[PDB]
Amino acid sequence: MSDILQELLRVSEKAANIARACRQQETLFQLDFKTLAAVLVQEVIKENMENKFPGLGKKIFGEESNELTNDLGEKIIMRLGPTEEETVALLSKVLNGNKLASEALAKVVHQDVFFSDPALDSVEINIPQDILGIWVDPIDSTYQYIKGSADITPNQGIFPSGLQCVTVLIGVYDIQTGVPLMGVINQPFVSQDLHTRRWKGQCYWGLSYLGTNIHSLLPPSVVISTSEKETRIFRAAGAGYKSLCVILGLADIYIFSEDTTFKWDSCAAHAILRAMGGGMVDLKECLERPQLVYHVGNQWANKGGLIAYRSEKQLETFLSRLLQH
Ligand SMILES: [Ca+2]
Repeated sequence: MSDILQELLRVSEKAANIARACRQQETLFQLDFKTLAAVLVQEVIKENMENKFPGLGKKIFGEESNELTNDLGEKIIMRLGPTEEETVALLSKVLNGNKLASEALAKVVHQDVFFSDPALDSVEINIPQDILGIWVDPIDSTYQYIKGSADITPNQGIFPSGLQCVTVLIGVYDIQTGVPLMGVINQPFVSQDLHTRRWKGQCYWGLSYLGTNIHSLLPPSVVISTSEKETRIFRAAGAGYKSLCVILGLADIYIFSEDTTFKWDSCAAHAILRAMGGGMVDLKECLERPQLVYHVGNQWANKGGLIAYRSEKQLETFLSRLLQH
């Protein structure tokens, strides 16, 4: 519901703060660190949501595990808190006693965010907690996150690479039907002040529940986004980011032809697209003549690719203009 969604927004901003901290703090910027940061972000989301809505933590699924393997081969279960000191102890057990980085990470983890949307605050929508499942993609496009290019110029507003392609994705779906219900996308690196080097981000949200469709305020023949490895048309890194390009209208269609996207790549974006009248369809099923669902597996890959669209009319146009070859 709207309350769950507001909490999801706040903790998406917390995840954005962690992702920014690991790149703007010298000690963390020195530092498998991508896997640690991803597992950390996902566990932060899960624990915050379970603490605010008890019983929800068991329904939060994600790309990452909650176990890590340190340098010695010990498998460490990632449980944080309740105090900052225990988180420091856990992290130092993962980081070979690196006390500076452990303390910095635990500082960003336990720091709390008060980041609200006044549009969402007036909305009073209630959804039974028992029907909700959650797919988290804690840091999408980890390659662009590690590369760290701050200086890329967009083509027609579409960044082909750069920190702008990194998203945090939180998607809520109906457990019984598989339909996506709510979505949060957090872009942690949208604009960088050249003089202070500090990054500002942007959040986007959407909700489609029993015929009610709301979404965040959007800023003001066919354009198509595809991935880098994919084998008018623009290349862009990031699954969440290309979906966002469709959401914002910078591209009308996003196609992915391989089987290497997953429910956590696409759930949140699908929910926002649904709240605007669009969706995501199975590509292969379209090409032999069907929305994506998120309760049943295969294992959690979107087999047969996907098409993401904001307008059904543009989808029909593109669909049968190409199946004519
Ligand atoms: Ca991913």
